[PDB]
Amino acid sequence: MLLYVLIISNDKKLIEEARKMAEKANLELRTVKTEDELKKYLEEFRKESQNIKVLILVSNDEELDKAKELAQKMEIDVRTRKVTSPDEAKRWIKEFSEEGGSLEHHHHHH
Repeated sequence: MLLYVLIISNDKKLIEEARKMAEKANLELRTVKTEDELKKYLEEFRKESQNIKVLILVSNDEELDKAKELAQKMEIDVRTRKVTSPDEAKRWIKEFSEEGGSLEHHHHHH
């Protein structure tokens, strides 16, 4: 199973602490810069949509809604969460990683 993380924030350190968790878990994290970027990664995720799960961390409620709107229309499974503090995002990446995509989480690191 493929596991991707999309981060939307203006704080460069929040991006680092988010990456730190992803790197420890060996998850594929992408930095979202615009509505086009968010869309762009989703259009790419349409490739391996067979076995993919995406986690999205947004700074604002607008970013939250816009992300899920693009995903719904293109039938992509994304987990939209809102965070202003790095520790919050660190939790979401933690829980999203520990499950290993599915209950039968087998040894996998990308």
